[PDB]
Amino acid sequence: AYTNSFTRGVYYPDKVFRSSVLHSTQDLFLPFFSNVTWFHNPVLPFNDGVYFASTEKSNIIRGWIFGTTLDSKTQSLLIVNNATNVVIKVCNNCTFEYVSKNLREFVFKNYFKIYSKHTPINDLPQGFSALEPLVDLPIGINITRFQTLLAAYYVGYLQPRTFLLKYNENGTITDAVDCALDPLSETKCTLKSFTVEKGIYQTSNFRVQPTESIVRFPNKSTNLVKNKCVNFNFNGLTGTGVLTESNKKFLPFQQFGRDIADTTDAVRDPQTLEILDITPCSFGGVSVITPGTNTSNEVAVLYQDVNCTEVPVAIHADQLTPTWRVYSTGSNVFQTRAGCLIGAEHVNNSYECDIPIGAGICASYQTSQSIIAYTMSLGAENSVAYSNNSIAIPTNFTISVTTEILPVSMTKTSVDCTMYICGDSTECSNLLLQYGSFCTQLNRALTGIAVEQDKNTQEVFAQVKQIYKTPPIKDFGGFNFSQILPDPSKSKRSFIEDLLFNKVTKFNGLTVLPPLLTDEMIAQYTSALLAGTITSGWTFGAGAALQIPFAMQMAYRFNGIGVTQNVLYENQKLIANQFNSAIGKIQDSLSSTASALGKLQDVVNQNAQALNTLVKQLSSNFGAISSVLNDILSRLDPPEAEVQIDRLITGRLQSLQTYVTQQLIRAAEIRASANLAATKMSECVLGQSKRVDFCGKGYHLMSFPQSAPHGVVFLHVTYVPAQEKNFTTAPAICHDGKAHFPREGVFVSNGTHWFVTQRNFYEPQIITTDNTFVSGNCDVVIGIVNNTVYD
Amino acid sequence: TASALGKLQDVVNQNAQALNTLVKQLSSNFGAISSVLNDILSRLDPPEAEVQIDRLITGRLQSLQTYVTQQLIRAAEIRASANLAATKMSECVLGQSKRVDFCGKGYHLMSFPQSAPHGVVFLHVTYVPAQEKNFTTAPAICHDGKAHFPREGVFVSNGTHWFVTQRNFYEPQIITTDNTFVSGNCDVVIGIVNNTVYD
Amino acid sequence: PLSETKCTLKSFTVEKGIYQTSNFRVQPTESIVRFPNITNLCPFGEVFNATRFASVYAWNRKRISNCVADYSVLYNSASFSTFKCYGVSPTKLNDLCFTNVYADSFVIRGDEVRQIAPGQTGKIADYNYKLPDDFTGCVIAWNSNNLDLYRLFRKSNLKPFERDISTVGYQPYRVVVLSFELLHAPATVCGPKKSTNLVKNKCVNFNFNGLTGTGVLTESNKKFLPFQQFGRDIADTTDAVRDPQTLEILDITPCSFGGVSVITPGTNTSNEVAVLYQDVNCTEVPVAIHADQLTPTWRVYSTGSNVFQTRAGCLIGAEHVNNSYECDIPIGAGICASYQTQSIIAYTMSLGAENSVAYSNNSIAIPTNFTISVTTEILPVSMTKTSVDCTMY
Amino acid sequence: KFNGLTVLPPLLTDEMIAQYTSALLAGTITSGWTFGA
Amino acid sequence: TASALGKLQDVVNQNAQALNTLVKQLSSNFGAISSVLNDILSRLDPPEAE
Ligand SMILES: *[C@@H]1O[C@H](CO)[C@@H](O)[C@H](O)[C@H]1NC(C)=O
Ligand SMILES: *[C@@H]1O[C@H](CO)[C@@H](O)[C@H](O)[C@H]1NC(C)=O
Ligand SMILES: *[C@@H]1O[C@H](CO)[C@@H](O)[C@H](O)[C@H]1NC(C)=O
Ligand SMILES: *[C@@H]1O[C@H](CO)[C@@H](O)[C@H](O)[C@H]1NC(C)=O
Ligand SMILES: *[C@@H]1O[C@H](CO)[C@@H](O)[C@H](O)[C@H]1NC(C)=O
Ligand SMILES: *[C@@H]1O[C@H](CO)[C@@H](O)[C@H](O)[C@H]1NC(C)=O
Ligand SMILES: *[C@@H]1O[C@H](CO)[C@@H](O)[C@H](O)[C@H]1NC(C)=O
Ligand SMILES: *[C@@H]1O[C@H](CO)[C@@H](O)[C@H](O)[C@H]1NC(C)=O
Ligand SMILES: *[C@@H]1O[C@H](CO)[C@@H](O)[C@H](O)[C@H]1NC(C)=O
Ligand SMILES: *[C@@H]1O[C@H](CO)[C@@H](O)[C@H](O)[C@H]1NC(C)=O
Ligand SMILES: *[C@@H]1O[C@H](CO)[C@@H](O)[C@H](O)[C@H]1NC(C)=O
Ligand SMILES: *[C@@H]1O[C@H](CO)[C@@H](O)[C@H](O)[C@H]1NC(C)=O
Ligand SMILES: *[C@@H]1O[C@H](CO)[C@@H](O)[C@H](O)[C@H]1NC(C)=O
Ligand SMILES: *[C@@H]1O[C@H](CO)[C@@H](O)[C@H](O)[C@H]1NC(C)=O
Ligand SMILES: *[C@@H]1O[C@H](CO)[C@@H](O)[C@H](O)[C@H]1NC(C)=O
Ligand SMILES: *[C@@H]1O[C@H](CO)[C@@H](O)[C@H](O)[C@H]1NC(C)=O
Ligand SMILES: *[C@@H]1O[C@H](CO)[C@@H](O)[C@H](O)[C@H]1NC(C)=O
Ligand SMILES: *[C@@H]1O[C@H](CO)[C@@H](O)[C@H](O)[C@H]1NC(C)=O
Ligand SMILES: *[C@@H]1O[C@H](CO)[C@@H](O)[C@H](O)[C@H]1NC(C)=O
Repeated sequence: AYTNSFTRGVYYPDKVFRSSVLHSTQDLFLPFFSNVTWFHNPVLPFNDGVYFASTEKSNIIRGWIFGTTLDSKTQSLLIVNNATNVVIKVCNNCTFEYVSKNLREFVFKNYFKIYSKHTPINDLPQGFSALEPLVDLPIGINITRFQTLLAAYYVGYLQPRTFLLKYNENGTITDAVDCALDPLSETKCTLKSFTVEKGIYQTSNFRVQPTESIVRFPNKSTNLVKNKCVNFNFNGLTGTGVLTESNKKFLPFQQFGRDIADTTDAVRDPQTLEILDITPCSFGGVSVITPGTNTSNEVAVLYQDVNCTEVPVAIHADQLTPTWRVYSTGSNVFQTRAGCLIGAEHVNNSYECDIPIGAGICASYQTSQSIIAYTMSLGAENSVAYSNNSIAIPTNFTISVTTEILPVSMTKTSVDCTMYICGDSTECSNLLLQYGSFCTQLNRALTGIAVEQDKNTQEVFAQVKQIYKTPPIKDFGGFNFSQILPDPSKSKRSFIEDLLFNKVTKFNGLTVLPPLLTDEMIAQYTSALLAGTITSGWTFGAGAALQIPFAMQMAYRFNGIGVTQNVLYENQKLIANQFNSAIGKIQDSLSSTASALGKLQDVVNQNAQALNTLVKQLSSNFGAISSVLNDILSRLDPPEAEVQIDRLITGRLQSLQTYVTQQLIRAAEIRASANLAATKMSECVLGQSKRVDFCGKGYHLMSFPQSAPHGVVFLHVTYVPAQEKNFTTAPAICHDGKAHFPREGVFVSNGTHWFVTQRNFYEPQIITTDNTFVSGNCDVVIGIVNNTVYD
Repeated sequence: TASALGKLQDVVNQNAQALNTLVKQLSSNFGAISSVLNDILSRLDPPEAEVQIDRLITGRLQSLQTYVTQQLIRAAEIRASANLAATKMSECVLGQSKRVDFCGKGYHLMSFPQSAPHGVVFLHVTYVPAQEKNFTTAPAICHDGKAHFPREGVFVSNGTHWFVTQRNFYEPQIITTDNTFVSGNCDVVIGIVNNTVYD
Repeated sequence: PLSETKCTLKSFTVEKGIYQTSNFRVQPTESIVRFPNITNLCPFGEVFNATRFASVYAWNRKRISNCVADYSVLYNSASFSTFKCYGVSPTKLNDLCFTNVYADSFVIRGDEVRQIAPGQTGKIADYNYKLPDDFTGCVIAWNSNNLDLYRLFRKSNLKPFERDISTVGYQPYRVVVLSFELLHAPATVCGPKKSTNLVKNKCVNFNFNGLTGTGVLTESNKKFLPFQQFGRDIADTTDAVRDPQTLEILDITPCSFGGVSVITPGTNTSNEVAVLYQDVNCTEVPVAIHADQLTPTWRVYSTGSNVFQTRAGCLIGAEHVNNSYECDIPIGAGICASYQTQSIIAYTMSLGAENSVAYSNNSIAIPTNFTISVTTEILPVSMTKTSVDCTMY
Repeated sequence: KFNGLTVLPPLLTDEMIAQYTSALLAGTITSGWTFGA
Repeated sequence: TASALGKLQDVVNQNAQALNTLVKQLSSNFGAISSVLNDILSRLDPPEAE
């Protein structure tokens, strides 16, 4: 009888307290969802370590016996528990002695370590319970078999498997992940987290192992094997690859062929005058494609650059868990240009890309729900009804507000060079003094980056000479502006600014310098810019601020984009309502989703990852006897302590140099982004921009700035036509033998009558010498149309 | 003012300091018994001179790599600055720019180039209003039940009379059909006022 | 501080600004050694003075724990021909504390004496007795010709620390190897080091079972399990330690440190400076700046009436001013410093003159005049074409 | 690919890039800047 | 003509040259007595092979 072990049998790997930390350890652990034999007397082998489970209340089981032969000729160990006493012996010829409804778990491993746990239960239960160490017997005995002294118990065997342990605030293990259970758990272990976001993650490395070794010597030699990755040995040079027939013709005195980069590609075998190619056997990456962890646990596996029929072989599929073997076969394979994709159903339909794979292939979690792989769709097919006498003219419009987010600055991290490399060590400092001024160079570069961050922030935000305030009367012609104007009733930031700020959320020589401008000052600058823009248009940026009603400012903007002011003057209420609705939609989207500020989240995550890597680089030996400078100094003499300290110094100096170089490149990127943001605030906010798609999609009317953690957000108010109608158009109108052309507009016809209308809004007008101008005769213009012109 | 050209002097100082650090890096032992190849070779046999020379080679190669990486980053920054300068020469100098604050504060009239050590200097001539006056304004004018809007400018009032003026300079004009156009009626415009339009 | 700034800048003239000159550090005040109170003398007599030693192919092994070893007698004894230690220095045995000791004793020939070392091969060093490449211990060899079997061969080379039993320079030399266990475990075999008292809330140099360090020891409320001896943080660094003599958990906080910046105007203007101690309270500034070991001029910038606590650190030597002006020398968190009536003043930077535009729905401001302004813009274009001959360099 | 070197294919194929450019050309020819606005 | 599209060809050449240099760097001894890992392992002892 076999029973599923669920996820039980996890003990404490070491005696080190940990709290609120995810720690990955490598030791002998019971595999998750394994099979344990159920005995309902028998002698069983020990292997590496034994997990014992008992479900009893009457305490039938009393002890254990361990050994090899269990009858003389060796030492056998024995444990017996009676009443409130426990006796352990290695018996005579005794060399050791020790005296010290219910589910009891025990773990025995070889020094003999015994971990124990006791729980109440009401059929192995489903749950988690860590095992605290209880017994450590200094025996040094070889055990390969054991038996139980007494009616039902479970026996399982431990294996060398890596686990990711989760510690709570009180130091008790709550959850764990078996890194070799399935691709999802491997992804969790690689990400060092229990939650995985949607996407593709490169987790593993796949390589074909050699199957046999062949040696060929000229007249101890073996027979050559073709079409198999083998460990060959021709003459004097060794290698691993696949030997196949080749059409190359070597010269009689030549034995090997080299590629352009000094790489051997063909070899002539010594026994026979034959040339064999050498191709490396398959290798590549193994990536896991998953949706959100809380969405589904289904995953797909992609093996880059491998034939899809050789995936099961050379991946040790037979040596992996049965859970992983699902992702090697199953008639659900798909050979793409990137590689063989297993676990995703191929769909002939095309949708928008969700998770890219390569060569136009995308995967998604769509309909039962399963992973589907398809070819990405470039968009909706369209065909413009083009003709030489038809024009489409809009009759309505929509006011749309879009959002753009740009990073501006970073966190000013300052790394104490000497404290990081040789912290609290005079000998280490003296040894480091021989390396010149690398340390001063690193400090200077970091200081330059820190100053550049403040320069970026000042350039982006400090663009207004004075501080402007909105009047107490907010009669702005129907426009609300209350969502973006500052709220003094509470850090006097606006509602949207608060949403943005809430959306995004010191030792070994590492420090963080505060920015020169505080969030309150940045909010003050943004409020001044908003007040100036609302009250004076672009006059505040051109010079002294000149007040103007907001309706007249919007009329200015429409005239600038090419629409007459009357459109605003008798569509004012509709335009104001559309603007208010757009602002409300922006607020709702910001309050709902959290991926809008991913541009700033990426910068924060990159900086945090770099800092964490720098911190973790201090635990490496770099070839030394230990990674602790104090331990090296207290253990070794100066003649050898110097060598160990030199190794550590070289490693840590290399780590610091790498960190500084990466920080410099990232700072260059952030400075470019800050320059772009400064230009956008100068052009979109302080004026009206005619550049296409610079200040959002559509005809840009205006823009509003907001401050976000280490960045600026632009709300781009634009004009977009909505409904269009067909009309018949003519390049010119012939009235009295002279061609007529419109001053500003197009000629259109509803079927019987001809009018002149503006480009971006349908407004027919009587053709008149005030609307048109005369130029030339009617015999030159192609497509002229006879009509009359009013006078 | 001596510190007017600090942008170019910063580049000069950075390059000079990098070169000075690279030169001073030759005085470091890097773990060897001495920083002089000639002294090492004259004092020691090839078996140990090899170790000393290897230490010196490693140190000096690391110094060169650091210097070259810093120089590459600085060169990329200078290339970005040169591209910006070329764009400014094309737009501000060879034409009139409508971009705000691209060619100086104010309404950019024109610009002049001058040379400087490893740099270019732009003298931006711009227009800036100086003195401003208050006026009463209306969105449109009612004359005969029809709304009149200015062709180019705004309506202003000195207290009793209504004129039409351009945006950036006060120049009152008689409100006529030459500078006003008719569109719509008087019942829809918000804030319309009553006046006369001369024919 | 001004002369220190000059020394760091390698110049006799210092431009106006704030410069990073030196570093802040609190020196330890007390030395703490805490060892278990074990009076059991470690029994090395049964290992060293034993009359009968087993053969080389059946080398005798003994395990030592729960004792206070004294290697000074063995080191000072002249009865040992050679005493070679590899992972630990001979003189640091008296100070270091181990967990377990393995004593392996046998008898070999003088030629094979040199073969008892890591990374060695031979008749005995490869087919009879092996040592790990990272062996940590000491080998003691001495002749016994005046005081008082080799294996031929086998199938292959036995793995280190494995014993298999199946089926002039010629004088006998007794060889005893003491291998120390350095695994992650509570220390058990210590040396004869006298323990001291325990002091808290002080920057001290502690020593818990050989775990050297420096920091401030404070009582913590961590829920340590009975088998847990110490704790680690997110960065895998020691955070709490259990007292070897008392079931008490002590939190370790490293002694205070930070940066020291000097804010000065031009030397042509004034010789007065201000000092900023980054990320530290103003209470610990004088006690750790070594003022009573520094020059009398350095004592001025350690205390005084002009002490300002800012978000960027503690500012000493600058007078706080309620008014706000344009920034002159930045400090952090909106704080700026300047040289004005003169002395160094610290204030909050001003963002500009306040203004309110007289907005209304029927009023417009129109210019009547204008001005023509010419402004200067400077952009770098190129650098110096420097080529360095790497081979000749 | 001999010593751990791999070349990942681009997500967008040459045919897809050509389709983008053809759509842009068709929109420009038959509509002007209205398709972009 | 032939030099019209040199901008893209320069990028291709730079990438190819960088890859070629990276692969070619595997033939250098870097101070060791041999550049072949298998030869070093089969010819030296672990104390020096390390
Ligand atoms: C492992 O256990 C499961 C569940 O009890 C069972 O279905 C399966 O047959 C077992 N495996 C073997 C090899 O018996
Ligand atoms: C324990 O003894 C068995 C029986 O010969 C043997 O096969 C095994 O290798 C031994 N294990 C150890 C660690 O000595
Ligand atoms: C942790 O300890 C605290 C004691 O303050 C207790 O309230 C809490 O329930 C404990 N949590 C767990 C998971 O044991
Ligand atoms: C080597 O010996 C084999 C024996 O069968 C023979 O076939 C082959 O031709 C020989 N090659 C040379 C080069 O002598
Ligand atoms: C996402 O997954 C985490 C992990 O359990 C869960 O706590 C969270 O509620 C999930 N999100 C949603 C919206 O359900
Ligand atoms: C992969 O293996 C199949 C085996 O049927 C073979 O036909 C094919 O040529 C191989 N290569 C590719 C790229 O499919
Ligand atoms: C999917 O499309 C391919 C064309 O490449 C076709 O051969 C196949 O029959 C289609 N499958 C289905 C289920 O329609
Ligand atoms: C334009 O659309 C709005 C709604 O978006 C609608 O209320 C209005 O009536 C439309 N105008 C015309 C002329 O159709
Ligand atoms: C603006 O919108 C708010 C709701 O967001 C509303 O309470 C208010 O009355 C509106 N008008 C003004 C002038 O604030
Ligand atoms: C204009 O006419 C074409 C063809 O008659 C038609 O496809 C198109 O939809 C029409 N436009 C509108 C706005 O209806
Ligand atoms: C448009 O083209 C058609 C031919 O397709 C031609 O008959 C007609 O005259 C043309 N009209 C104009 C206005 O060019
Ligand atoms: C316009 O009138 C307001 C109302 O007090 C005043 O504040 C402002 O200074 C006036 N404008 C000018 C240019 O004087
Ligand atoms: C301006 O607002 C006032 C309300 O205080 C109103 O009476 C007046 O008609 C408005 N004038 C214009 C031109 O909007
Ligand atoms: C006995 O052991 C002691 C160490 O305490 C040593 O000094 C002495 O030489 C030993 N006796 C002999 C005969 O070696
Ligand atoms: C000796 O150490 C024990 C802990 O092992 C402690 O309880 C006891 O108080 C100590 N006694 C003295 C005198 O130090
Ligand atoms: C200091 O400044 C004054 C002008 O205020 C100048 O005359 C003098 O030469 C300067 N000192 C030096 C050493 O240059
Ligand atoms: C000063 O000490 C207090 C507690 O006494 C604590 O906030 C922190 O350690 C220090 N504060 C600052 C701002 O450095
Ligand atoms: C002036 O400074 C003192 C000293 O901190 C402070 O208590 C007081 O509130 C300040 N006065 C004003 C008006 O800020
Ligand atoms: C305009 O300003 C200039 C000086 O810049 C002055 O000479 C001129 O009289 C002013 N004109 C008016 C109308 O105020």
